[PDB]
Amino acid sequence: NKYKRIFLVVMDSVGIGEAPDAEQFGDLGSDTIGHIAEHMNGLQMPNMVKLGLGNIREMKGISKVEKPLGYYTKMQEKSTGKDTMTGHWEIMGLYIDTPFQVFPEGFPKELLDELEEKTGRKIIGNKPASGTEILDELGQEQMETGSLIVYTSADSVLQIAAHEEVVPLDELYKICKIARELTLDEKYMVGRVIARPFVGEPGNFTRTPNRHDYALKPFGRTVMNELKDSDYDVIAIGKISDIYDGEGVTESLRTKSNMDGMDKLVDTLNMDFTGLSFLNLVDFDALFGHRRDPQGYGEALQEYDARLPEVFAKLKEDDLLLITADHGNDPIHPGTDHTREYVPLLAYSPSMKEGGQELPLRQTFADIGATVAENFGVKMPEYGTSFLNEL
Ligand SMILES: [Mn+2]
Ligand SMILES: [Mn+2]
Ligand SMILES: [Mn+2]
Repeated sequence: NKYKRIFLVVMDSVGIGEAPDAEQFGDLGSDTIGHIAEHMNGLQMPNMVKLGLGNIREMKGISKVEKPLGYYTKMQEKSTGKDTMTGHWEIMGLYIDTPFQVFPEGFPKELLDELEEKTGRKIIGNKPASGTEILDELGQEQMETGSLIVYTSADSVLQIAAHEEVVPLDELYKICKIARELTLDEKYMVGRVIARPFVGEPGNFTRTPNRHDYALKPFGRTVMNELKDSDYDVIAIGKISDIYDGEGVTESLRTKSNMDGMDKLVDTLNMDFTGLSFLNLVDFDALFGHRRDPQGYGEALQEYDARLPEVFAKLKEDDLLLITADHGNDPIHPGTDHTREYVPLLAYSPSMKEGGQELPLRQTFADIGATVAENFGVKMPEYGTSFLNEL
């Protein structure tokens, strides 16, 4: 193996400017890092700069350097959708024709009608909402009527809330499995069905730890599957395991924040493994992009950058570090949805003694999977062109 360990970091939703097909998605003008850099009056990201972020594209506070630490370029998304599953599935060697849907106006009547017909229960709510808002609004009616609170977020999810003392857990889970079958339909294609059980009384409702998720498996066997099948380590950090429904994962580390995510990356740097360490830093997307909060997003980016020098210090000669994103989510953009953007790509190993150079633009996110697969000598994915030999 050219590299004994590869650390792949997805900075979730950290896009680097509208893609060539951005207009199809109503994403003209979108620019995640660039708009944040403008809002911050110059983003402070000196370590990403040293890696060559500005060499990809110069933005306010983010300048090109003469001798970047590693190689740099950006990636274009080939799959139809701009959702998380699509992006991560593509990263790991797939092509996804059928996009996952989001529901800012609630779910179609046809879907809810069939869910009622199959469960024998009424559905109330049907809108984007946080767990707190929806329970305070409809938790009491739920208790009194035995109906299901169906809701969504800004992402591709269908959430079903029911009081544990009115609707038994096992019944909620069966109901969610029914919902999961019905949403395997391109008209209503949801990334994840989530059981949201809760307890308490009006004005004092709390969601319980008895949450269960029903995800779809990736539409094909991934590079992670092949690594795992060839006895390599695949260490998933944060929401990575969930995103792939555990496929190809040998170990999973749960995280609570971006800083916690970097702590777990550091933990894996301290592990004697051979294979892939795969982190998702989700806060950018969940807390800032979807909430159209450029200030929070800017701060989170700076907090993330400040953690990087410790990572640089722990990388060995036969380690490779990959930093990318899975789509854009421009916090100065209409609506609550993601943005169709190029993603940055930085590829760094301390073995790169004279620094890096520009890579050709990656025409699919699967170039990452392909590079990973070639490095470890496993079956190459159907999609993607490895840049391993360029490094
Ligand atoms: Mn848009
Ligand atoms: Mn994402
Ligand atoms: Mn999202």
